[PDB]
Amino acid sequence: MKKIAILGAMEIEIQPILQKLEKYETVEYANNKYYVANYNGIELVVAYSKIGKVFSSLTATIMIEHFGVDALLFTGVAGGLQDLQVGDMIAATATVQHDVDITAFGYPYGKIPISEVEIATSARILEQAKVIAKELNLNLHTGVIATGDQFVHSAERKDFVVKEFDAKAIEMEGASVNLICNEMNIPSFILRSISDTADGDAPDNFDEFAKMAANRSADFVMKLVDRI
Amino acid sequence: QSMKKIAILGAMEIEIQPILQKLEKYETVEYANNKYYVANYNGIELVVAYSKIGKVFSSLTATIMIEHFGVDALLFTGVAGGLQDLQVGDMIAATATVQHDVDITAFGYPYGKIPISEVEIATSARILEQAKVIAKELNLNLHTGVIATGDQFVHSAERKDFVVKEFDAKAIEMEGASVNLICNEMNIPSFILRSISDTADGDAPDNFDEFAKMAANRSADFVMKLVDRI
Ligand SMILES: Nc1ncnc2[nH]cnc12
Ligand SMILES: Nc1ncnc2[nH]cnc12
Ligand code: NA
Ligand code: NA
Repeated sequence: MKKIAILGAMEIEIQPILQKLEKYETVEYANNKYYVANYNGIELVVAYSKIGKVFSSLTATIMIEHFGVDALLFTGVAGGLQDLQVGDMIAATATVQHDVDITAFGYPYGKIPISEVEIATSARILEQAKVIAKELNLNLHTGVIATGDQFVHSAERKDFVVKEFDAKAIEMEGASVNLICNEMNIPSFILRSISDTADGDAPDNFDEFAKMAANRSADFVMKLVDRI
Repeated sequence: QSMKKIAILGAMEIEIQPILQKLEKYETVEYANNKYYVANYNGIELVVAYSKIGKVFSSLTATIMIEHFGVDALLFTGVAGGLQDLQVGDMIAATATVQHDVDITAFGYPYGKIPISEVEIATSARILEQAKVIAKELNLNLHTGVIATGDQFVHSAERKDFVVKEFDAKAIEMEGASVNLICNEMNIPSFILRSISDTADGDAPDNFDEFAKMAANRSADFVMKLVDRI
């Protein structure tokens, strides 16, 4: 793993990464910018995808196919489900697409034919992240992260996702990014810090907490790069 | 490179079976957990695949066709639910696409809007005009209009009504807008063709089961007529 992608969805999710690097090259490609740097020995490729499943799919694919990365670390913010609250940070054990619905043909919610409802992340990277978290005296939650192309802000939708998928966080890119990595046989790590709890207060809470959460994730991802 | 390279993309095996049947002979390339079929046809190198259903798989497959296989243009062939005046058996090429299931309205954005992008993404005007000319030459009825995409198989009047009211879409499906957006981002001419298998209401599952292969065959036949006249 000499080339690693660091991916967020929004500019606020990668600004702290670039700030830490200080100097980097900028490559224009696929109607986006990709930032390249030699960071204490590994080549980092950094970008924000733009929001949602399609843009994050594109950007992850380009990082792997065009830039040739060996692994991909996703860093960003999410809504908390169940016991996940503002102040917490979670790495996915697996991802699901909560908005996939082909139940008309007798598939479960979340299931695309020829694929699976849950797609695992890298066990090896996840276990390293857990070791590092304990070293740093920080609590790293782990669990299923759910993804859809909606910003979720209702108890009704939250309860559906929890009941159907047993998810611990909700966001708009993790499952798409993780599935691209799965299909291309690239180790993935999906890290989210909690900005809101995906209920009726979520938009205001996001406005209050998203930058804090973005910085929390970016800080940990760079600690992981320092040791990976 | 001497030959244009064109991608022919469907979502399901049935959507590309008729394409492969017309080639008879092709190379099979395993990549990105899928199969890509490569053949020369009418002096053009065709790269043919089915993506698997939905926005993520179709985004991956289109990106791989462009980035890995180097295609110059992408023609999507498949089936869809008809909205408004569209009926089972009709064919429709998209003028533009929308993602009907995108919802960031919590922050004041319109339905379908991703920040930094646009609600409606155009397809290639040049390819669409060529298709309309060919349909006229062949005395075929080809509709055009906005096609809406989401990661749900739609089978309710309530959802149809929302999509029509919000987006003025004429068809609904699970890959067109994702494929078209990838093409837009990579500056690749796109053509999105759908034939109608159902009308996206409570009868849609049964109608799809009866008519999906018929519709797939119409779209594949027309896409190859288009390729014949490049
Ligand atoms: N409630 C929410 N829904 C979707 N994506 C999010 N990202 C942060 N909070 C979110
Ligand atoms: N009703 C429908 N919804 C989504 N995709 C389709 N493809 C064919 N019919 C469809
Ligand atoms: Na540095
Ligand atoms: Na907690």
